[PDB]
Amino acid sequence: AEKLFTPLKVGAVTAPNRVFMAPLTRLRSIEPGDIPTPLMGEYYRQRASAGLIISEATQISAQAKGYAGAPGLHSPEQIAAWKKITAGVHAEDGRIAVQLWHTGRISHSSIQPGGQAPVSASALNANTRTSLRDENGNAIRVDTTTPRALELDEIPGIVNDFRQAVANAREAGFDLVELHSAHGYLLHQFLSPSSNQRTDQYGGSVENRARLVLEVVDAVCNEWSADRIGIRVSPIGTFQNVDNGPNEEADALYLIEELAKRGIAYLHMSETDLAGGKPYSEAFRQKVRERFHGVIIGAGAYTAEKAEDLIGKGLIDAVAFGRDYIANPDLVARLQKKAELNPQRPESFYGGGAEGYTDYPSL
Ligand SMILES: Cc1cc2nc3c(=O)[nH]c(=O)nc-3n(C[C@H](O)[C@H](O)[C@H](O)COP(=O)(O)O)c2cc1C
Repeated sequence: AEKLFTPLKVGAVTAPNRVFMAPLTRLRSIEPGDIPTPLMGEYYRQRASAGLIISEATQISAQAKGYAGAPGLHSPEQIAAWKKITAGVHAEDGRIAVQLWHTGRISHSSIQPGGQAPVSASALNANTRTSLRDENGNAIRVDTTTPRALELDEIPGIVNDFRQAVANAREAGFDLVELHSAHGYLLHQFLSPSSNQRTDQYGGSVENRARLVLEVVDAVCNEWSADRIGIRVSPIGTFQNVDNGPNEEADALYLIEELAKRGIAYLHMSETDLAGGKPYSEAFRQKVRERFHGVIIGAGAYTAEKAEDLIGKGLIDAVAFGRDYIANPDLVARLQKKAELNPQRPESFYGGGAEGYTDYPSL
């Protein structure tokens, strides 16, 4: 097929194809310590023919943690383990970005430092569930704990934690960093009027709601380089953990314009929740494309045909596939050859071990 398999310059690195591996939480890290494993290194290595791998969401700090089994990038042991994973990808001539998150109110007190309430823009429960582990280490669901609103004087420490995690990612050998500003996590909790009822300079107006994410962007650009920074947004639609308010399109375009001023490597748009949503209109895609001067990655139930169509139209540059990458380590070769895909086994997307993780065969 015609443009999916051609190179693309993505900030400081060049992808040999446009078939990207979306960030995918798999909840297989070691506890205690939230440490990446050899098995996770093998999983990533198997996928290194991707144009770019974007890692599972990774904590910037202990406080960022909201899921048992999700890895961090804040401790020495975590840095050491990730260095190995990046070295494995590089040994197979791949490229890998770390997605960095703070889960905010999508968390539980039992996995917070001190066992205390998690933090958010406002003290409003997400009214959803997260994943913990039981006494045998198996993934279980638990209702989210009501959070504590961050005090104004705590906000600089959040920005610093993102900055430090990006410094640690560089040390760890990642090619790029993806800020997780999507899916109702901390940055999005500030962005959304649904989850942010603050009356300080971090709530109310769109400019106030985007203030935190833009401070984080600035801090990480300064720490490393703008051509090493990507951002994931999900600014249109209703996600499990939050909606985008009553002026979603205008607010999205405001944010995107701001992000472009920073000259960052990429804009990754998660277009719908797993549960579905209204498709992006081509008019809205044009409006995004004229505001952002870097690479645009599209995601959300894409097929190869839709990817080619929108790439051919000059509307996006690359596609991130999530579940097809879970099941097909050599998704690039399969798409290039129009080969059949392995069937997905959703029961093993979260937790467990090798089964449903490293046992999906290549051609
Ligand atoms: C098991 C699983 C875990 C995911 N984990 C994350 C994540 O860590 N970060 C994130 O931004 N999105 C995550 N997503 C969303 C995916 O990155 C992707 O946007 C989504 O699966 C839709 O694309 P698909 O139809 O190609 O699977 C996850 C999706 C699934 C199914």
